[PDB]
Amino acid sequence: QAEWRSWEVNKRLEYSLVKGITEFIEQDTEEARQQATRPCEVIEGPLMDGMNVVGDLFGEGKMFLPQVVKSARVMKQAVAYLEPFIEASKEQCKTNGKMVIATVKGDVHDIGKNIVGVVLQCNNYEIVDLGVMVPAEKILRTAKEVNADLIGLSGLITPSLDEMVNVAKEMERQGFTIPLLIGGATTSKAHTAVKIEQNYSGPTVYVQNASRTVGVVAALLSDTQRDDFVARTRKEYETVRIQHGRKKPRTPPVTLEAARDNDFAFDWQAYTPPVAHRLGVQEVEASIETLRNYIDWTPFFMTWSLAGKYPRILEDEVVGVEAQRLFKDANDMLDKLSAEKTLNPRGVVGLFPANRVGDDIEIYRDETRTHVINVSHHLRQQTEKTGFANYCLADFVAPKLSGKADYIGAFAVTGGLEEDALADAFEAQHDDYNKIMVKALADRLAEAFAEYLHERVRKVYWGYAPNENLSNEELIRENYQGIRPAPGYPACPEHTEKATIWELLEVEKHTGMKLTESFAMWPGASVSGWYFSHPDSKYYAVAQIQRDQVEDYARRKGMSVTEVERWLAPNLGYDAD
Ligand code: B12
Repeated sequence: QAEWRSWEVNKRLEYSLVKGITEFIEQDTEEARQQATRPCEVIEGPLMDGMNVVGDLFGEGKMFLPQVVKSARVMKQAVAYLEPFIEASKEQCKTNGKMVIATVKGDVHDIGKNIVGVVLQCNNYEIVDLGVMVPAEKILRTAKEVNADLIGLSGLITPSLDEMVNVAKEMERQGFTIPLLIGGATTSKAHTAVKIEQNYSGPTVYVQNASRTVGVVAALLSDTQRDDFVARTRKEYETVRIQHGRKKPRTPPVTLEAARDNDFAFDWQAYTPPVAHRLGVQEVEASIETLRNYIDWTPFFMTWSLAGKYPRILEDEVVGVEAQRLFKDANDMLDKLSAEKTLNPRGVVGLFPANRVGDDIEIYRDETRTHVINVSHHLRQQTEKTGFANYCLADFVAPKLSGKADYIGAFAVTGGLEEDALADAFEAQHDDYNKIMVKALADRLAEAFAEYLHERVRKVYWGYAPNENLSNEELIRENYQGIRPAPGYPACPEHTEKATIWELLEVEKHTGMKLTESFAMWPGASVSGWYFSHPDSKYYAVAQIQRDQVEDYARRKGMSVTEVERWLAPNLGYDAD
């Protein structure tokens, strides 16, 4: 008594894949198995026909990524049922190719890699996901032992670019021949071609998103396009290299001393910085009930590869129905996590007396301002400026010689320490929809905590806007006085300053969050940065700084110039090697 239950098993398998239905997967697979001679006949035939249809529908724009992920779920359950029969048998299963994929050493975030992997498993590629913070040695060893046809590397932050070049170079040094696949939030085609590709004599390919990867992989594993595609990419990377190659209409640079002379022009003697209602460090927690109202749903839809802005995405004529069901799944997950207390957002916040000296911010033990407990270092824009200041974030804090009492805040927050454990539980159950869901929700929780806690700080701990009453949308549009710049962003690009935040707040002690050696944070779903209250403070890109700033910055930090050049590679107005 159900139309599709009445079709031949092979059409049932397809319908159940396409529709993401799991209830009859074992029995339909058990039936298909009997229908065939070798167990693997089931995967190679109806199961991949299913994924054949799924792929064409996605191609046509009749399914989107959340549904493709739900199909992958029915597929991995069929296979999980079959594995006993396949193993306890002769044959062992024809695939379209095998990839080893990893998040690079020092890097923690894996949502994007997760999605690239899932998508490739739906095209009958075997994927060996080595997880995160993966050492180059681990990656090359695994690809040998397993005989991978490709290696793919994901990275979120700037230091991961270095790790990727380091992986390329080790591949050359061991004489690897297979394609190296490059993607992730920090990666770009320009950086692949100029810095990575020349280090390896196998093909190096930047790939923008999961969807494009499928065609790249196929072009690379085909005996009639491989060569055509490789040539073409190389010819592309050569072009990219000669294009950027002569440093395209660059603004003129300035001496560090001329930059500092054109600092933010302000009248400190007429101003009275708002006085922090509270000073010191406090650990904090916020329930999922509190934090859900502060969620910015747009990057979440964006992560599930549904374009559009929330609430309107829900009405969109194309993705609206799927945006609604994605959102309903997300809210049901939040309701369980929140009722059962299995993901517990947490952070630490602090406010300190402080004052600018030069391009840094001095931070004091108490309001006598006579013992300096730490220093926040910053960079100054070093291009030539017409009218405007060559900004530096320190500029927004009362110079010490003004005699004005100023303050600085820091925070580190996480959507919850359980994130990895919850994710493994779903990985263990072959459930990629919920694995990517909880990780993407944990991230919505970290950011919601960062908005919420910033608001608590404007209104209460620092307390210079206790009557602010801003809707979620006005929060997203940043209609409030003050900023919460986060190390890594172009406005404070030096990632190692997170050490300062970790020092000032004792983050790891108070909340359990850790810094990797690239200064990524663990858990993946974490945000830390600073608080400034000045009303003219903004997120001005630091951009392109010179040797003279690198050297002076090297001195302030007790680092060698080369260590600094490495941490600031994307901001150097000169070629360091
Ligand atoms: C949402 C977001 C986050 C989230 C989650 C990040 C994420 N993975 O998306 C959280 C809130 C967790 C995060 C935190 C921070 N982030 Co943030 N984040 C953003 C934001 C707004 C969007 C990221 C996004 O597009 N995700 C979409 C997912 C689906 O895509 P993806 O990860 O890019 O991968 C896709 C493709 O890259 C490709 N792909 C991915 N990997 C691979 C691998 C292979 C082999 C292939 C073929 C393809 C491929 O397929 C994937 C899906 O199709 C951007 C700004 C921006 N507009 O991009 C920054 C941004 C990436 N993050 C940034 C930084 C600095 C931070 C923080 C360090 C800030 C801080 N807190 O001090 C922290 C670090 C967190 C940590 N270390 O644990 C900077 C990083 C760049 C840099 N180093 O300067 C960015 C670029 C913002 C900026 N303006 O600079 N942020």
